Parts: sequence; structure tokens; C-alpha cells
Amino acid sequence: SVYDAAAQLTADVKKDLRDSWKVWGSDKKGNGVALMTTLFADNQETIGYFKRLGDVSQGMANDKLRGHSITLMYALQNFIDQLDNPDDLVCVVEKFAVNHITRKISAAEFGKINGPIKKVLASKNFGDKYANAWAKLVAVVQAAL
Amino acid sequence: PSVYDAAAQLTADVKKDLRDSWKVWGSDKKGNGVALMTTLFADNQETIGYFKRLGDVSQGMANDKLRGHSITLMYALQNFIDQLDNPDDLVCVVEKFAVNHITRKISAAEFGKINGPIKKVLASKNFGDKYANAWAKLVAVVQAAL
Ligand code: HEM
Ligand code: HEM
Repeated sequence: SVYDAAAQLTADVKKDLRDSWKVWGSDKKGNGVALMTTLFADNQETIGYFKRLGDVSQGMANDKLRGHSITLMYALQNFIDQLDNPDDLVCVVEKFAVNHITRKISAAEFGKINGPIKKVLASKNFGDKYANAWAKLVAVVQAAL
Repeated sequence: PSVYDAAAQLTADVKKDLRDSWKVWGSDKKGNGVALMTTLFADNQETIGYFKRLGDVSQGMANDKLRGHSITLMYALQNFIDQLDNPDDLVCVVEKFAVNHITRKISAAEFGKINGPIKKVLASKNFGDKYANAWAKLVAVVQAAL
């Protein structure tokens, strides 16, 4: 249930998401690409899905990857901005869920992003507490896949 | 001309006008995004068919898929606004969204149909022709990629 999953985003969780986003979302290009490179580096079996972007190993030097990465951070920005209204959060989550269903990405594989998120956040001094919060948000998308 | 040529041609004045108008128009993404789409469908009814995935686009705010689409479109514009000072960054995100439309057979001319609606929504907030023209220049950067 995408709606029950959305209900998991309590006041304490929303705060942790906002607090960490103040830092993580401040450098969308830089952090977006780092998130993607981490995903590819630690989950090589997901690289094939990103064929359109060309050679993702080039990281920041890859223009299509950079564009994809920046845009991904705006999807998260979108989510953050919908935390006040469950209905709006759900409709945008569904929109992106469709994008991933077309790419044949399951709830389980979408969840492979949690490891990379925990890692990049940890590098910015935002521990398991924050990783767990972001996992709850990722779980809303998972519920829609 | 290239997309970069269209992106690097955006002047300090055009960026100023884009930013000033976006501060207001982009502040309520849900409300103004849906208004933008509704306006496109009111004046360019021939484009309705392309949006069949969203369901009944005349349902406005009630239509959650239209709302989801509209809010996200406004974040695409947000993205654009945030990349104005770095042509390299603007071009790569413009190209990304260009692909989203190329795959749906949306031509440069068809994409440019969004200018009429933008001019009206901006006008409703008292941002006149100068601002409509500025936004037309940004839309043209995407057209350079279509
Ligand atoms: C925080 C988690 C994630 C977010 C918010 C996210 C967001 C996005 C966005 C905004 C797009 C562009 C959609 C489009 O224009 O069609 C996208 C594309 C894509 N995503 Fe994700 N995504 C996430 C995680 C993942 C993961 C873990 C996978 C794979 C296991 C995945 C696979 C894809 C693929 C293959 C594309 C298409 C790329 C292309 O060919 O342009 N995503 N994602
Ligand atoms: C300010 C100008 C516009 C921007 C920023 C923009 C942005 C977007 C975005 C972000 C998407 C989602 C892409 C995806 O996830 O696959 C989208 C989808 C789409 N756009 Fe646009 N767009 C603009 C104008 C137009 C115009 C004028 C047309 C039609 C003549 C058009 C036709 C489409 C179609 C058919 C879709 C697919 C909708 C769906 O089935 O989900 N767009 N657009």
C-alpha cells in the first residue's frame, strides 16, 4: 500500500529527511552523480538498465549521466516538498514509479539504492538514523512499483 | 546552431527576468503547473491525445496523474532555472528532457506551443510581454535539442 507506506513518514521522520536534505540536496550535481556512481560501483548488475547514458564509469565527465543525476535529485526535492500533503506525495511517487516500471525496475531492485544512500549520507556525517528515514521514503516508491 | 549556442546566448538580463518571474510563478508548483497544463489543453486541444496516460486532463486538480505530471514539469523548469549560470549543466538537463519528448514524437514546433500558455499564466500574475519573451528564449534552448 503506497498510502500506508506514506503514513510511515511521521513528524520525526519528516524532520530527519528535511534536516539531512539541507546538506545532501545543496549540491544536486555533485551529490547526484556520486549517488549514481556508488550505485553502479556497488551494484554492477544494475548498470545494464542505464544503457542510454552510455559509459557510466566516466561519472561526472559523462554528460547524459550528469543530466540524469541532477534530475534525479530534483525528484527527491519534489518528494521533500510533498511531505506536507500525503495525496500530493503519492501522486508524484506514482509518476516516478511509472518511469521505473517501464524500465522493468522492481521494488527489490529499486531498493538497491538504500545502500548507496546510507553510504553517501554517512560521508556527510548523517548516520543510520538518516539512512533509515530515507529508506522509509524510498519505501513509498517501492510500494508503487 | 547548437543547444550550447542557445544556452550560452542567455544574457544577464534574460536570466534576471527569468528568475524574478520564476520566484512568483514557480512558488506554487501544484497550482500553477496544473493551470499551465489546463491552459495548454484549452487553447491547443489538438495536443490532448498525447497525454492519454494522464486520463481525463479536463479534471484539473482532481486528476492525481495530471497533478503528478504538472508538479514534476514545474521541477523540470526549476532545474532549468537553477542551471542558468552554467551552460554545461543547462545543456545536459535540457538534453535529458528533450529525449523525454523526442520519444513521444514531439517536434520543436509542438514543444514551442507551450509559449502561448506560459504567456497567459505569467500575465495572470502581471508579468508582461518582456517576461513571456524571456521564457520563450529558455523554451528555445529545448527546441534546439528537438
Ligand atoms: C532515490 C531513488 C531513485 C530516484 C528518485 C530515481 C529517479 C529517476 C528519475 C527522475 C529518472 C528519469 C525518469 C524518466 O525521465 O524517464 C530515472 C530514470 C531511471 N531510473 Fe531511477 N531513480 C532512483 C533509483 C533507481 C534505481 C535503484 C534503479 C535501478 C535498479 C533505477 C533505474 C532507472 C533507469 C534505468 C532509468 C532510465 C534512465 C534512462 O535511460 O534515461 N532508478 N530515475
Ligand atoms: C515548459 C515546457 C515543457 C516542459 C518543461 C516539459 C516537461 C515534461 C516532463 C518533466 C515530462 C515527464 C517525462 C517523463 O517522465 O517521461 C513530460 C512529459 C510529456 N510531455 Fe512535456 N514538457 C513541456 C512541454 C510539452 C509540450 C508543449 C508538449 C506537447 C505538444 C509536451 C508533451 C509531453 C508528453 C506527451 C509527455 C508524456 C506524458 C505522459 O504520458 O506521462 N510537453 N514533459
